[PDB]
Amino acid sequence: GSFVEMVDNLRGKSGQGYYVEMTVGSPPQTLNILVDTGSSNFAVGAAPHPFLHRYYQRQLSSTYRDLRKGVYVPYTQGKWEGELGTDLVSIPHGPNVTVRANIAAITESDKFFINGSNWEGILGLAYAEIARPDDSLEPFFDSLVKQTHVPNLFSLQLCGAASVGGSMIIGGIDHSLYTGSLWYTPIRREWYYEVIIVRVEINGQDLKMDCKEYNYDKSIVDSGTTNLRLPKKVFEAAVKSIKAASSTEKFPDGFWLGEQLVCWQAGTTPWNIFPVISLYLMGEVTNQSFRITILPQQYLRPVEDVADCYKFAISQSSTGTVMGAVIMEGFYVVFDRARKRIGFAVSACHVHDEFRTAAVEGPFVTLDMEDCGYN
Ligand SMILES: CC#C[C@@]1(c2cc(NC(=O)c3ccc(C#N)cn3)ccc2F)CCOC(N)=N1
Repeated sequence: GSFVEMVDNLRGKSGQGYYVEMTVGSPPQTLNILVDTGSSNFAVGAAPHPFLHRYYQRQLSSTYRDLRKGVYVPYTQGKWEGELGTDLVSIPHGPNVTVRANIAAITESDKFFINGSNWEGILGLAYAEIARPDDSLEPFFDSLVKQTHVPNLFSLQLCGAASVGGSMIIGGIDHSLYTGSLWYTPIRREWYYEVIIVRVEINGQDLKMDCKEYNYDKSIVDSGTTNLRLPKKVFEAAVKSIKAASSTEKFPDGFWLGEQLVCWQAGTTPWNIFPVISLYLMGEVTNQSFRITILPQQYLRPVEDVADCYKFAISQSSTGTVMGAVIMEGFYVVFDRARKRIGFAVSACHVHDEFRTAAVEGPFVTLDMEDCGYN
């Protein structure tokens, strides 16, 4: 109910993600680690990459154990490769416990770390299924729950903007971080945090799409992604409707594609011309759904580094819907692993104005929600 030690344990810069402090090895080596619900490895920088403030030094730890196994993780942009081991892991502003966890010691990477950022590793909070190299590599949170009496649950309050903050409550919920009620959507399958979107509204106007399109080929909740990413077909329909609703002002085609910024004189941004975005999610009960609603304050991201400018952070995807920071910053989100469900509630810290607020509302009646999931 109240975990005062863990409130405000997240830091970050706008655009660079949310990180928590962790210690690895004996004696403890302090590192800043990206909180990532879209991956399942605990992967830390372990060599002196010039971009990194700090890195894991295995030679300094008496509790380090080599698994004698390498891992190689490519993607379209670049890669990371590491050496698998285990060591003792602790979270200073988390539960008072010490865990033997898997660590991928990153020894070479490309386009992985961010130049100028204050984190040097990633905490993959998703499930074993998508761990590299395979599901035999037990994820951190699985190790934490197996080795301690920490409840099988964590919650995230990501507070948007140059210095963002928030809370990762590990093993529970802090009721001060949200208003109103939590509403829960089932975790469809334990790999990513997969969920089912059953309906999409732009300013109350239904997009009227076959709800299967909203989840093609999956919908996930991902704190390790900035944007609200929408399947191509859905993105297309959504921007068409956002354009119509905001047609009072015109903007270049590049703005809606994230290829270009738009700027207003300081303090004059016309939030009111931009529509709210509502996602209905599958509820706990047969034929029952609920709705989450975000403002332009979530999807128009301030860009400080130019030479009041904003980027459109709803973008097209071929990996399905990703509910990134654009969604999560509106809400306190409860990753209730024990009950295979994810809870949403209005965040006590979300950015809004005097006219509109982020919202979690229900119940609604939605039929054939099971047909919305992709096979
Ligand atoms: C292993 C791993 C991983 C990644 C991954 C994520 C990131 N995140 C970020 O830089 C980031 C995160 C949040 C916000 C925000 N707000 C801004 N920036 C960087 C490198 C990665 F390889 C792969 C792509 O997707 C996810 N989920 N995890």
